[PDB]
This record gives sequence, C-alpha cells and structure tokens, in this order.
Amino acid sequence: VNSFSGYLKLTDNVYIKNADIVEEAKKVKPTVVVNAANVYLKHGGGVAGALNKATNNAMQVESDDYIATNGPLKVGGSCVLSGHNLAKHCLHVVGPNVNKGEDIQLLKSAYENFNQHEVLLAPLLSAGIFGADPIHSLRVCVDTVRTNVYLAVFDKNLYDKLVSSFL
Ligand SMILES: O=C(NCc1c(C(=O)O)[nH]c2ccccc12)c1ccc2[nH]c(O)nc2c1
Repeated sequence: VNSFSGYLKLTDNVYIKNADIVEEAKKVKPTVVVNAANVYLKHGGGVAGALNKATNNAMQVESDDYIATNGPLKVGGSCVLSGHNLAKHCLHVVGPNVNKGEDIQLLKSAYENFNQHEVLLAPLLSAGIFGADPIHSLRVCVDTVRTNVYLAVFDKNLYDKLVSSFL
C-alpha cells in the first residue's frame, strides 16, 4: 500500500491521473519524482521548468554542479539527484526531443531507467514540448516499465484522450 490517490489503473504496474506533477509531488513526497530533463539539465520549461521553479531554483543549482563535474547526459540516459522539497530523489530522464530531430526509438531506452526504482511519480517522457505523440509514449511506458509508475498528465483534454484510446 502506498499514498497515491485518485489514479486510474491501466495495467498491473501502470497508473494514470490528470494532475500537475508539481502539486502531486508536494502532497505525496514520493521516493522518486521523474523529471523530463535534457542532456544539459537546463530546466527552462515544460515539466522541468515547473519542477525547478517549485524548488526555488535549487534543482538548477545542483544540476549545474552535476554537469560541471560529469558532463552532459546521453539521450535515453538518466541521473539521480536530490528531490529537494518535492521528493527524496529526482530521477532526471532524457527522452528524445522530436523538435531536435532525436531518434524516437530512444524513448524505450529512456523508460528503461524507471526499472531501477520500485515506485515512481513521473510524466510521460518526450511528451509536451519534446514533441512526441503522447499516445505512443504511454504505449512504450506500459511495454517497457515493470516497476510501479504513477503517471501525472497535466492537460485534462489529453488525459481523457489517453484513457479513451488505451488498448
Ligand atoms: O508541461 C507540463 N506538462 C506537459 C508534459 C508532460 C505531461 O504532462 O505528461 N510530460 C512532459 C515531458 C516533457 C515536457 C513537457 C511535458 C507541465 C507540468 C506541470 C506543471 N505545473 C505547472 O504550473 N505548469 C505545468 C506544466
């Protein structure tokens, strides 16, 4: 038993809700919140900009030190950093950005990072300003992640479409 509430169950291990991931994280304080990161951990917009803003820019400060030490992530890769006031940990995961021409097949590799964590609160990778089809992202999620994932979908219209079209 965990503290996630109001989720619709899609499969044995995948759950979904129309919610702002920032507010969901603030209330649940999950062990892991996933950020929709880029390889530079520059948290300007989308989910990343919103999560970072909620940490009063502490996420960005920590991220800049990480990059200065380690260099950029790989597309499809991840790193574990602090969750600040939102979670114990933040798993920064880089899905391919279609608006940069990155290979969509890397979306499966991105979701594989979730399997290193028993339970996660996460957005749909490569959705929103990353330009991929969210219906496809949900399918890859369900077919790749084996650990327990609670997906927060900000837009109510998209949430309804994702549920109604789910196979
Ligand atoms: O951009 C937001 N969601 C779109 C999105 C999702 C998703 O929703 O599944 N996944 C992504 C991955 C990369 C880029 C964008 C997205 C968002 C989230 C919380 C907010 N809170 C607030 O005040 N504004 C917000 C905007």
